[PDB]
Amino acid sequence: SAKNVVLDHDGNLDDFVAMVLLASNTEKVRLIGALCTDADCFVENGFNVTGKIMCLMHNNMNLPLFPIGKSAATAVNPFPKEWRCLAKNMDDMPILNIPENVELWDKIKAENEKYEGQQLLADLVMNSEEKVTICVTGPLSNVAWCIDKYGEKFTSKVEECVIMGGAVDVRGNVFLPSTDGTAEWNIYWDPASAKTVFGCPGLRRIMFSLDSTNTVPVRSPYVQRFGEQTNFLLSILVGTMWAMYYAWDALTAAYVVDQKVANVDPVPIDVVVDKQPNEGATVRTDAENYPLTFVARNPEAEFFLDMLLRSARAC
Amino acid sequence: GSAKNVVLDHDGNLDDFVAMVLLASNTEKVRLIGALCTDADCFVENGFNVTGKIMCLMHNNMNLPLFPIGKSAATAVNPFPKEWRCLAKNMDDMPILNIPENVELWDKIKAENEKYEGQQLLADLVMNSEEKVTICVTGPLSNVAWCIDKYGEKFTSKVEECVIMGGAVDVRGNVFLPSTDGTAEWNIYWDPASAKTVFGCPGLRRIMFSLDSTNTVPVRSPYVQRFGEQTNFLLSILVGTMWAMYYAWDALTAAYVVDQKVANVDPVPIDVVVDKQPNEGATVRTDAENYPLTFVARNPEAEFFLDMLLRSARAC
Ligand SMILES: [Ca+2]
Ligand SMILES: [Ca+2]
Repeated sequence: SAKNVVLDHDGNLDDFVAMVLLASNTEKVRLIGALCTDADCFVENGFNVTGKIMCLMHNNMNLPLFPIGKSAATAVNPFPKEWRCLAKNMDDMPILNIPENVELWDKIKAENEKYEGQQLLADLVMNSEEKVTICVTGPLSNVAWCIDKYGEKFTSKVEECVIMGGAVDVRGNVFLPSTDGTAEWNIYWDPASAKTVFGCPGLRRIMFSLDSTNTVPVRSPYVQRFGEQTNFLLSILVGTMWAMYYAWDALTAAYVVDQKVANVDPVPIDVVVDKQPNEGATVRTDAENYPLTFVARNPEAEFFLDMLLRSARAC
Repeated sequence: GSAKNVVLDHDGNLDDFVAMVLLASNTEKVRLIGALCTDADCFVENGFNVTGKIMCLMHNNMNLPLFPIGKSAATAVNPFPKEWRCLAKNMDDMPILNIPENVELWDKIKAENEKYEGQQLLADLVMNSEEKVTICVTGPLSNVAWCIDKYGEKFTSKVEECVIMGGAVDVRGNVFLPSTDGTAEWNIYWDPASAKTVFGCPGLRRIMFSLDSTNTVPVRSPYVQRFGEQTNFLLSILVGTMWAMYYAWDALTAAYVVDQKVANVDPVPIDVVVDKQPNEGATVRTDAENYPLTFVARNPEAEFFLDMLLRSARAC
């Protein structure tokens, strides 16, 4: 029996590949909602692309429709302008603008525009009958808001949080004049929210930090293999997105589909929030009784790559 | 009517490929006899590959004869922004251009094409054609200049006309760098000396699509989204994907080659600034006695062009 999942993303190409993985694997995942954050994307574009992908899938593989909410979360440290656009251009991609699918999105657009992402995440998790897995592929601002505002009443309903973020025993990817390169972008965007999430007791966390995502880079030959599947809408979609980096978010969602993707190691993780060169770094803390986070280790690359090619044949 | 011979001289960016689709899809009007790719607004290797992948996709899905494709040895005077040149690399990996049967065909004819020298190929195609040849230039003018320098009148006498995307005459240019004044356009700026040779060549008919005309036909989301109405056509998936990720510069230029109804033209004597000054690469009017005229496009038929492109993208 599939398990409930909510995708908490920030609308970049990798977030959409993660969405396709979650959505296409209906035997393992029941996608009950998604929210988009104005981090590594312009939220209005991320919102529309999420909607267009969902409708395309609903009309071609019977994927049940779900609510989509734009989060009000604001950045502590903004992503570079040169990223963010991507979702914008994807909104104009032909495969996401087939009339039957756009017509459906335009019909349900208005009601989805009434949702605010943070509240939607809280509600989906707290009103679900069974527990909910949250796949976070953007900053941790929304899960943090839910923890801060609902506490145990929210966390008790979470199966686990599978998070793309951080860098534990490897360097990060935030290279600015004022940083030391040890922090990763999703955490650096909002360190305090990340700290709240990683230090929260009673919350199970699976963390795909750069330690693991670095081992599965996006290479041209593999991407070109989607050309073997152009009769499938999702292969045209995924291939196009990766043809435009590592499989950061996709690996995270792959684990939600099947934990065989990677084994984990328990690590107590704190986040640096002071304005230091390593602001945003996820570090091992020595604090007594500090909650553990299960950090992904040695991901199964071949298994993941095959999973994505297969998932892209759902329709 | 009979189709006319055309050679596409391009530099591998997104609009160069839309231009390619327009030319290749209109077989009743255009006989595309060859193409060359320059290392300007693309890394030539990638531009060459994408040109081949598109040609093979079309040949395996419609009546369109294969043609030679060559890599130009032209070198930049002023290179394009690194960020813009990588698009051919991205296109090289797009799924619609990597269907096995099409990649297989490209792999089979690759050896013959990778041995051509682009500049000599342009000269040979033009000069050895029975009828005159129209050159559609959507990248810098380095290759036409090379041909004029090497063969002079033996080359120009065989050119029906050169339809060029480039320049800015009475409007601002688009080269905005700390060292420039903004009056130059990129294709000319990439190699000003070659452009000067071309625009000052006596005995060469030139049609110029400068920013003065291209600025009037911007690429807009609603229109680009219309390619979503035609996803059963490979070229619509292709064109829509490229315009989705600005004006139809190169595409307008190629559309005119398909049908001159796209625009009327004004005779203007065009010279080019070659000196290393803030306006390097600017295309300027010259009052020099006996200077040759260039026919500068005006008031392009936007709707006609937009419809032509949508229809052409249904060729396959
Ligand atoms: Ca992301
Ligand atoms: Ca060009």
